[PDB]
Amino acid sequence: CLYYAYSISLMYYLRAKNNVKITEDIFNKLGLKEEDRARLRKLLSKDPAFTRDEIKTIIEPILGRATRDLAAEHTKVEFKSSPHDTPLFSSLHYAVEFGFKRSLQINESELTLLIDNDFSNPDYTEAEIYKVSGLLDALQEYILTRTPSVIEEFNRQWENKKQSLTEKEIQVHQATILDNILRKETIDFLLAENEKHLDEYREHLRREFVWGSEETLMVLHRAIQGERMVRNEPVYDHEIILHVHRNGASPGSPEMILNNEGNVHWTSIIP
Amino acid sequence: CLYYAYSISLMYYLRAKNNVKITEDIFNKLGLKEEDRARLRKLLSKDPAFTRDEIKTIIEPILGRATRDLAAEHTKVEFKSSPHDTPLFSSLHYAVEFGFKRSLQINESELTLLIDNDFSNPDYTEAEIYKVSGLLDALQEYILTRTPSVIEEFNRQWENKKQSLTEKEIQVHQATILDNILRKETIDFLLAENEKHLDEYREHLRREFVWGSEETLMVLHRAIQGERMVRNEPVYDHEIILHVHRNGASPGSPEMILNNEGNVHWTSIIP
Ligand SMILES: [Pt+2]
Ligand SMILES: [Pt+2]
Ligand SMILES: [Pt+2]
Ligand SMILES: [Pt+2]
Ligand SMILES: [Pt+2]
Ligand SMILES: [Pt+2]
Ligand SMILES: [Pt+2]
Ligand SMILES: [Pt+2]
Ligand SMILES: [Pt+2]
Ligand SMILES: [Pt+2]
Repeated sequence: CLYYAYSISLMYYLRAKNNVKITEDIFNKLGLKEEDRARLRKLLSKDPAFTRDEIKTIIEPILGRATRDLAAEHTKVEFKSSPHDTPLFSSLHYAVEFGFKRSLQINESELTLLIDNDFSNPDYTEAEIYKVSGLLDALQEYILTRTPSVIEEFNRQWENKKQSLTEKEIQVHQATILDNILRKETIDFLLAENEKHLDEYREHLRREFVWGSEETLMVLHRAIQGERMVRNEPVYDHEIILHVHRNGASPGSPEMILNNEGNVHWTSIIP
Repeated sequence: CLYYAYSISLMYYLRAKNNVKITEDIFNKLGLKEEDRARLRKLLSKDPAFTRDEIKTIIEPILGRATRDLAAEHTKVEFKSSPHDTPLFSSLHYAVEFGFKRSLQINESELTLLIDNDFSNPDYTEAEIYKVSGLLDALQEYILTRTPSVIEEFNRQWENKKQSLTEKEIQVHQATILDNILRKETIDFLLAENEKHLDEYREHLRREFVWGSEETLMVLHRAIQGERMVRNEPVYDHEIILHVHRNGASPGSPEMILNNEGNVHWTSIIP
């Protein structure tokens, strides 16, 4: 139950700092309407311990939605900033590399023998991008109608590369060249049509059935702290030490604490 | 290079999970003094790899020695729990079965013709127990002077089980009776004098010239996870998915990775 627990824990940190500047700045990052910013600041006074009623009627409806949207949207911007580092890349790429292996051999090409991929690796099996509605079907379509050009592009690139000839150090190079090509297929698929599939993923993560992962938590908390990299250098807006606990275990002193119960139950814990 | 690589892999796993108690439990299994537990604790911070200086002045001296010791003592513990299952049994028994063929021939007994053993079988020729200092010498002595009693014991058991006359099924039954006797010889020789030769193997495994086998790897990892069978039921203390890569190849998601380069060089791999 991540965004709820994040929200609750974020309210304890605000009421604890008693600063309208940090409070207002973070309200801004969540883009909250001033009507809602009033309901929350009422809670920031009267310190003791938030009621079940303050949570169900004030914190959950306002900061639940807003933190999920901030996590969603900030997933997108991290991807655009440096896409090969993101989980979404390597998850989607693992699928693109598996579809192309199947479509390459269907197209009677020797390039299939360069992909070792069974689409069963547990690191990728449950990636949320695979549950985006219609996405994988559009991925199959994309892999089919793009495979002739891919083979073309591999042939082109291979012939430029020729120069010993180990007959196993020369399938190194087929593999690497093909991997770079497919890594570009992965990003292009997401960036097509002013980021149609990328926005499709954003909307999926704004859906309420989608469990926030520990992955999305870290995006959220970087968005909340406003962590950036800007020309002049990495700049922050707040430093908020966060600690995750796992099945009660514990790991500077932390200002926000969540307990992660085997990735099923999120609870926040007041420091 | 196994204990070093196991140790490195164990610190990546530790640092990654960030639980004081999982950490402290495993330090307990490794029986480390609080002095050394602290030098490691420093290393499990500022995770956002480890330097060669951290490895060779901190991780290797502390965990290298402790994991070897743990692997060794736990070799002994498994043997005592169920000795015929351990490879130490199967290797020592193959030697004992070969020495007894030689000694029974020397004592001009027809029993030597029931033993099928050239001592050449490669599965057993490289057995670490054979390299234990003095051990095979003590074994010959033991076999030479125990042989009259063994002939004695085979004759006794043979008389008792006589009940017919299949011949094709007479060498069978002599063979089996003798094999059981020799298997008891094998264990006795190790448990004699309060487990003197068994402890001599333990100390051999502790001497740092002894290359960690792949077999010893799995003992250590069962000890680290505190695997046991207890009467309430086989119960664990941790589950730590380990994976071995073999000459770079790959096999749920793994928390420790070692690469085993054809049993000459061990390296760990951050997941
Ligand atoms: Pt939630
Ligand atoms: Pt994390
Ligand atoms: Pt992170
Ligand atoms: Pt973090
Ligand atoms: Pt940067
Ligand atoms: Pt080693
Ligand atoms: Pt192994
Ligand atoms: Pt094993
Ligand atoms: Pt058992
Ligand atoms: Pt294993």
